[PDB]
Amino acid sequence: VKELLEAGVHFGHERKRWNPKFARYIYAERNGIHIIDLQKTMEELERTFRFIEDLAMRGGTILFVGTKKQAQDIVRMEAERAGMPYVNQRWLGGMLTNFKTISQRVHRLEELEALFASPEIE
RNA sequence: GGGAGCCCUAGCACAGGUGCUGCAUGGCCGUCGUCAGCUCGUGCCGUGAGGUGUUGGGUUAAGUCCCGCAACGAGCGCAACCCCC
Ligand SMILES: [Mg+2]
Ligand SMILES: [Mg+2]
Ligand SMILES: [Mg+2]
Ligand SMILES: [Mg+2]
Ligand SMILES: [Mg+2]
Ligand SMILES: [Mg+2]
Ligand SMILES: [Mg+2]
Ligand SMILES: [Mg+2]
Ligand SMILES: [Mg+2]
Ligand SMILES: [Mg+2]
Ligand SMILES: [Mg+2]
Ligand SMILES: [Mg+2]
Repeated sequence: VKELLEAGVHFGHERKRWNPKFARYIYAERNGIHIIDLQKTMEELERTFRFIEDLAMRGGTILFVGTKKQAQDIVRMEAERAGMPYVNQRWLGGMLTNFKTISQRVHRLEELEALFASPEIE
């Protein structure tokens, strides 16, 4: 179910345009298309998934990030399917560092959301 | 015979100056220019002066608006609120 599901839809991405560092993950190079190791993937999915579960187990929230076309929706859906913020459009500069500022903008969204369905608008 | 203004002389303390300096000033005015510009708060960059935002594409009478974007917002301006036709 693992390697089988992943092997039939995962790995074999990029070509020459790699990154020295990302070498301990590379498996082979058949067809100028670097082939990442899946047996080492499950190894990280283990630790990764383990940390994710422990985070949500203690009531932890995760902010998914995915703008690249092929992922926009996948993120929006997979995100809501769990209930947690997520920016698939354009990652504004300061979303984290400038939270107070950026986040403060949210208040406006709520005000307008209620003001639009109010009377004053009449 | 004392006194209030008040009027006078004489003396005292003071008044007056369109006399100087706009190169000690306030206030008001002109001017670039009704040009569309000039900045700030936090964030990020740089050792620093500073930068970004406000560089770019299209659009407008316009930093007007739109689309982009490590920036997200805001202020003095633009516009609108005032008068005339
Ligand atoms: Mg003089
Ligand atoms: Mg003078
Ligand atoms: Mg002068
Ligand atoms: Mg003067
Ligand atoms: Mg004008
Ligand atoms: Mg330098
Ligand atoms: Mg610094
Ligand atoms: Mg600055
Ligand atoms: Mg700044
Ligand atoms: Mg600047
Ligand atoms: Mg403006
Ligand atoms: Mg901009």
